[PDB]
Amino acid sequence: APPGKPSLGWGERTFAIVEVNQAATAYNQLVTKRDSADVSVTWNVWSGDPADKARVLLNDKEFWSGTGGAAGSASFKVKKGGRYQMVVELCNADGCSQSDATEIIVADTDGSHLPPLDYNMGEKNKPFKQTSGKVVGAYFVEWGVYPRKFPVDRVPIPNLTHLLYGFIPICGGDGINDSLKEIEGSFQALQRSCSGREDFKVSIHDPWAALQKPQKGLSSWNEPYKGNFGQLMMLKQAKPDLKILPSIGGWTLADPFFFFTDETKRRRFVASVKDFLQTWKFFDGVDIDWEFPGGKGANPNLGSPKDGEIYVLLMKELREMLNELSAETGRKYELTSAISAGWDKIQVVDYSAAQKYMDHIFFMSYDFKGAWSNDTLGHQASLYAPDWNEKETYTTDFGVQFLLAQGVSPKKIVVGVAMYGRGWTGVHGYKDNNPFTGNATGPVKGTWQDGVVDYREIATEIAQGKWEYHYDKVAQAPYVFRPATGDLITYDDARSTIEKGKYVRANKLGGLFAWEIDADNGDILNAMNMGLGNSA
Ligand SMILES: *[C@@H]1O[C@H](CO)[C@@H](O)[C@H](O)[C@H]1NC(C)=O
Ligand SMILES: *[C@@H]1O[C@H](CO)[C@@H](O)[C@H](O)[C@H]1NC(C)=O
Repeated sequence: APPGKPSLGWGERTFAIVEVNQAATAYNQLVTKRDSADVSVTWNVWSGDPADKARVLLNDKEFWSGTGGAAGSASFKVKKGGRYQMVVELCNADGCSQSDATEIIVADTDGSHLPPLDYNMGEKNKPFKQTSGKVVGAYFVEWGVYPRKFPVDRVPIPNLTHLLYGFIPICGGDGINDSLKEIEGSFQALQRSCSGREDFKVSIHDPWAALQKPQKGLSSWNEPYKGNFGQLMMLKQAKPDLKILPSIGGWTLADPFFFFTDETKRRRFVASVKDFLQTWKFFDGVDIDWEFPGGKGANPNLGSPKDGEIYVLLMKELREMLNELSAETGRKYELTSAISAGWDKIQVVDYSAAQKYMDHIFFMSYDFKGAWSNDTLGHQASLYAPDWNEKETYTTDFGVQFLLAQGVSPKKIVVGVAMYGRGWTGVHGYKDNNPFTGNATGPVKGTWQDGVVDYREIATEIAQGKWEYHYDKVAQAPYVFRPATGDLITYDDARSTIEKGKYVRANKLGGLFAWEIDADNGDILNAMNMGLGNSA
């Protein structure tokens, strides 16, 4: 005659290892990284021996032992998230009794409590299989969920191996992150998020988009993690082998890096990064987009020859930080970086020395030519130099060789692909029907900001005959031209992306990567894995 069947009393059945204040605007008030979740039960058997023994069972393995007996309560620690079956067991001299199981959710940024992401392969995306063994990466921007309507559930995930999340900002006010003042509302936004937080620690530029904004699958009022991070958690559960990296910096956010000559700040940075990774477990390492060591970035008042040395010390300590994290986590972390393809910026850093600590070098072989000049027109992301300009040194090919010349091993170089277009308007005074010899009166009409056009748009407008398509066979780069208004646009397409693929394969490079994922209709990513020799 075992004791009576226990009846649990209702308490909340959702707990969080990492807690998120779904109503905060600062980062310190937003997230609490805890080491374990506190789970509490309350049960009751009417008229029972209170000296009976009692156990709480999560998925039929024991988590708590006591007496309880009749009308009892138990609290305990759980260190790994998931969806559990909770049972309270009573025990006397004859046998045991169990209660009807109830499901609880221990949430963790692991994604353990979540189902796999439900993704979309819309548009011209065809499913591939990562048989190449080569890197196929793409950038996902944080702000892409507002007027772009590109949530994480729209990423064609079977066609990537790595995924870069842009961007992770670094705390700091006046002087430290002045580059954000160029973009409306951004500086004020970071300052809100970094309020009460020491400068030179990592944070989140937009807490709403990252963790609070309701997207597909995460609409509930009681979802601990939502937004982009929420869906990124659902992604590691769809494709566990898909590397998801956080990108720190970028063009308008790289300003604080120039202060890392200071031992004190660089150690505080690396520290906050370590916690950042423990706080957000779906990440698989660190990506550093310092633009650029030495200068020539957004801020004209920042830069130093000594920057090249601090770049090599930052990666040495970041690697060590990840090493002693692998120790504790038992996991592997990738350390990567997006560097310039300009030889004048490559010079500053000894990448042959930095490569010891790194895995992947995202060679930004794009943005060579743009609307920031009226009379220097050219190819933005061409492979080689054009016929009319043989001594062009800002090409994909030249930069790679220049980087290889340092002593960098080719397996670590990941060539960049442009999923967008840089353009001009009012091109005039050109010769031989070659618009690049002409000059422009301004930037072309842009998709979001003028001077930049999404490939999605370009491809559509070509099929409507609103453009003239030309392909430079020598430089391996397409462009479109409208003789009337004098509009000229540089970009990458299917053809040139394949040739970047052949180049990587022939020269035994690392693979390809694209900026940005939402500017594609599926044609360039397809060219990316056909060119790298993937399977369909
Ligand atoms: C291009 O030309 C227009 C008018 O000639 C001028 O307003 C603009 O500042 C120029 N842009 C650059 C980058 O020189
Ligand atoms: C374009 O601008 C440059 C500026 O130095 C000038 O030398 C050149 O003649 C211009 N080309 C035309 C076709 O006006």
